[PDB]
Amino acid sequence: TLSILVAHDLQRVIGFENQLPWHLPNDLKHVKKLSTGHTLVMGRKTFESIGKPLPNRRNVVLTSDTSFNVEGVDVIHSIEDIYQLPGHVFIFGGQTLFEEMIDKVDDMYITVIEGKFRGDTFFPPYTFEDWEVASSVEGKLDEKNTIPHTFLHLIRK
Ligand SMILES: NC(=O)C1=CN([C@@H]2O[C@H](COP(=O)(O)OP(=O)(O)OC[C@H]3O[C@@H](n4cnc5c(N)ncnc54)[C@H](OP(=O)(O)O)[C@@H]3O)[C@@H](O)[C@H]2O)C=CC1
Ligand SMILES: COc1cc(Cc2cnc(N)nc2N)cc(OC)c1OC
Repeated sequence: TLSILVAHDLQRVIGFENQLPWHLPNDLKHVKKLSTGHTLVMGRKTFESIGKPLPNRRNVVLTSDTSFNVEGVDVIHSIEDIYQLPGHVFIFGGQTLFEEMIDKVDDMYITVIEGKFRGDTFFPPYTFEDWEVASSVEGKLDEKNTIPHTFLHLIRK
């Protein structure tokens, strides 16, 4: 099963200067919970931002770079390769993978971050005409998690 995993704000911002625009530990716990034991496919800039492969899942990086051979990362050089990956595969970002994949995935796990951040990278527009809300769960706030957010799971109609 092929899924998107993304956090985006009220205007679909995902990213600023190759980093997440917000500090939201609870989103990152959500990401850990969902993707542990599965596979992640991310483009090269997302990989560099994170800087290491994430533990306890297959990390797959998409890059035209044929010298890319990183310890604990599988490399693919085409979108077409994503389909040969076994198991539950999460399209992990960033902008350019989302744009390529949004029409192809079974479902999306979206954290809607309920604020308006400066961004330089966006998730593509989508409509609920196309996507059934399987679930919608308000994120709990505390002093360390102070931005309202909602976890959506959307299934393509
Ligand atoms: N909020 C969220 O949920 C998430 C946010 N982000 C954010 O997104 C931003 C980065 O996004 P973006 O700039 O689009 O970059 P990406 O992370 O998507 O990666 C860009 C690169 O991916 C590689 N790539 C993508 N498509 C292909 C292809 N078909 N063939 C070969 N290589 C390909 C290329 O690498 P090369 O040039 O090396 O060939 C390309 O330059 C960051 O700010 C980051 O913080 C990222 C993930 C999630
Ligand atoms: C695990 O830490 C990171 C995760 C992500 C991707 C990501 C983050 N949040 C959500 N909801 N979905 C995603 N695909 C992107 C990151 O930086 C660009 C990360 O470093 C902080």
